[PDB]
Amino acid sequence: MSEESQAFQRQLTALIGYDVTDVSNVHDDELEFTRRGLVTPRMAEVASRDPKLYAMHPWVTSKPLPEYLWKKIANNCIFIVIHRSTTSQTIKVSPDDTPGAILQSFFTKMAEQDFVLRVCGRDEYLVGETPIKNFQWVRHCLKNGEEIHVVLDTPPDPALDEVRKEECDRKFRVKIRGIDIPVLPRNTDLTVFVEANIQHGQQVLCQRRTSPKPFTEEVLWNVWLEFSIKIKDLPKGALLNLQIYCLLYYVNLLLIDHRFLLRRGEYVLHMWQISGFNADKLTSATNPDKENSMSISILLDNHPIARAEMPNQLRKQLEAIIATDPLNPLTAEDKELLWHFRYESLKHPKAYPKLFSSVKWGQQEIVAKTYQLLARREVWDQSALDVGLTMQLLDCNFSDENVRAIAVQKLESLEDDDVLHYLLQLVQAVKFEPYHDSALARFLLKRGLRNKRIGHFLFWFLRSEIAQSRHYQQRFAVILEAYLRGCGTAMLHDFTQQVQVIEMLQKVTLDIKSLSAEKYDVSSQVISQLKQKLENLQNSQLPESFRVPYDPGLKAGALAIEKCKVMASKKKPLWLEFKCADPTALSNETIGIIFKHGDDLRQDMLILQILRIMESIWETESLDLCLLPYGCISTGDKIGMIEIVKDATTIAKIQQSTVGNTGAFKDEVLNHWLKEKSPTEEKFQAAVERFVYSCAGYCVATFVLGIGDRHNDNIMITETGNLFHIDFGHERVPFVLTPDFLFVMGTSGKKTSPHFQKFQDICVKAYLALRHHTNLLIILFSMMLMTGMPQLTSKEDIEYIRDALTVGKNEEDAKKYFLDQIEVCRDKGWTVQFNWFLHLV
Ligand SMILES: CS(=O)(=O)N1CCN(Cc2cc3nc(-c4cccc(CO)c4)nc(N4CCOCC4)c3s2)CC1
Repeated sequence: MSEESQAFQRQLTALIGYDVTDVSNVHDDELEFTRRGLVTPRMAEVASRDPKLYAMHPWVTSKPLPEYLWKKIANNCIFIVIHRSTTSQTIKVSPDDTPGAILQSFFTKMAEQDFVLRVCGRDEYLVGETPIKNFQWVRHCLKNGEEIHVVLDTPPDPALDEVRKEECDRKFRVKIRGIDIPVLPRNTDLTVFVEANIQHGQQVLCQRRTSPKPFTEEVLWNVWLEFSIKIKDLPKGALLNLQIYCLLYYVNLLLIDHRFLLRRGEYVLHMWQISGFNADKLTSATNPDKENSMSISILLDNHPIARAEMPNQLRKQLEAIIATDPLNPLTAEDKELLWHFRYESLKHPKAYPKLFSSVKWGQQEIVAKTYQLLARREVWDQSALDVGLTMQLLDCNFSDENVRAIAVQKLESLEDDDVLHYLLQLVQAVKFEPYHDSALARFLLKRGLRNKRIGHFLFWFLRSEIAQSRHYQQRFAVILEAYLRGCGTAMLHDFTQQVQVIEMLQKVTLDIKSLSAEKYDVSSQVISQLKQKLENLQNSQLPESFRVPYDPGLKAGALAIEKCKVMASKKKPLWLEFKCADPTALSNETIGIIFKHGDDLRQDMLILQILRIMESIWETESLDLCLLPYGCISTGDKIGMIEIVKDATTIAKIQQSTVGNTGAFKDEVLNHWLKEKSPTEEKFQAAVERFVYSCAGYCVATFVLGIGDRHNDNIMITETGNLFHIDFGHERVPFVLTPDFLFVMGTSGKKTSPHFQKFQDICVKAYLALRHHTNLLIILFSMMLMTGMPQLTSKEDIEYIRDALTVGKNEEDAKKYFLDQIEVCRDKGWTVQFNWFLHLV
């Protein structure tokens, strides 16, 4: 290698937070073979990307402008405001105009074309052949009552993005030699055995057990477990899953390796413990903690895989199976039906997930017939893209690489607008891949190299997982390293700045927790220590400026130390505020960020992103629900950052006004609060209208996800009427519609009014509109639980969103379901709100 060629790698190791060159925790060479594998997909994407459009990364959509934004143009004329140091003219522009064309109506409208329209305040450009209607920044301004302010400066140089030069019919059998752990102690002595499973996509093909033996710190069986499955009948992606019961430990081993070879030889595998189903259970990884883990010891000593029309009455039996939801379990009779009529099931793309479940993967001849099936893929290829259907095929139920590859194909037709909607969940879906190198891993590599925005979020998603998941940190680390070797030095410099900042502040965050009592109030001495510490960073430590991880447009600047504080409450988070580092910004307002150790922010990332998916769904049906799904990025273990929505107060603090007698509650307070923060009555009626959409928006979304039983403390509202929930980390009421919310709507329990008629309307409008995407939400929710929670019931927890999206029902019945739910919040009123307080003391 070279001298500075190793300084590059230690730069990579610091942005990843993991050493990919390490081999202390591998029993073969898959990860290093996957570093080499991905060089090609990287150099292909890097080489065929437009340098100019990659530097400016225009954020752009092909979808139609919604109905609720075409009304904000009653005139077919939109207002842009081009700038230059001081002076700045206003240019009249029809929505169908184009970046090039609105420089033609500027220079010619005065009485050389190597200038560019950058946005005031941000690293966001309006460029490339697209209508201004079809730029996201523009749509964001039209949606807010804001006006499009734009500065005119020289394009960023592609030079700064330059990437550096790179560099048998025998049955299967396994001897369980024995297990071994340095120290086990609990209290009483029990017995112990080892269970061995040939597993393919959460489907046991075959299972044998050892005799039991007394659980000493070394148990030796020296026993062959002879299976029934033949070596030829083993499918690629099958896992030998070794588990210990007395269920205390587990570990997996791909029986067929990344090079198609059958697995052979001696293996001492270090095992994962079970904390007192999920995606950690499927991992080919081994416990890196060698000094404290249990270890199994085994031996393989066993290469491979080298007309007629239906009676109308069965067809209806088959169609009814195909109509059902992704969780409705398939009977043996259902599966045999799907499979006997493979070719008719193949005419329906929605049948695919259920059809490839009906395959017996533990038979060689039937897999080979399945590959014959996939070969004539004329209807699947021609069909319209279904994201939920595609996602279904990338979940834990499918480990066949070609089943999974036909799904990733469908994804390649997604534009960047849609990739960013599902990026986090596609990254979590890499946990379900049997092999480190996979079509999905390379799809993400490709899409983040092609677009800096996707590239940026791909970084923080991968880095989130690497930092807090031993089960998948090695794999993701190899994926991330591939990305950082191709994103170009402009972005590598950007990431280095961000990683430096957030490691400075998480230092300050955890150092502040300790000094303050476990819980009581805030020391005067602690507010002194926070100021001193941030004045000691501000000077000779902190970057002049850093990109805001959750909003990569905004470049934060120096700290506004006067407005920074420790937060009086839940695990001493840092309320930090920053100056904006761009001097063409049209505002003196600060970038607010909270830094919190304590809560599992991965869970918030996940709920917030589903919230953004529900916003885009409502886009397809001309509905806006005013949701404020703010930025939140997990950066490590029970730690991360959060976006501070400006001018927002907690609904509980609005009721603490005076006294707040450990739980006094009063109906009319919210409405009076909304009129104080309104200078006019005109802006107050604009706030109530905002509260009707926002309250309705979080009401529906929260019922669907089953996170609607919440304290007033975890629900906020802006000075301008926009309600929103916060903090999604882990008698009943389906959602929060307290009597105070209804008094804004002009209704005090068991009555109706014009504003409440609007709310009821908007709710069912939103509830029916989400049900048109039932399969999407069921499958995202199911995946959310598997990759983003503790241990869960792979039937029972998911079954909520079935009953909540009232599956199998007609539209009328559904409207009734949700309207009953409103009348449960109006029957109980303050009962459940009051109930928080009572438990405590
Ligand atoms: C005395 S005090 O210190 O001045 N004071 C007391 C009252 N609080 C209330 C708040 C609590 C809270 N919690 C989270 C949070 C917590 C965990 C996870 C998540 C992520 O989903 C968000 N996020 C918040 N946001 C700030 C506004 O923008 C939205 C985010 C808030 S605001 C302000 C601080």
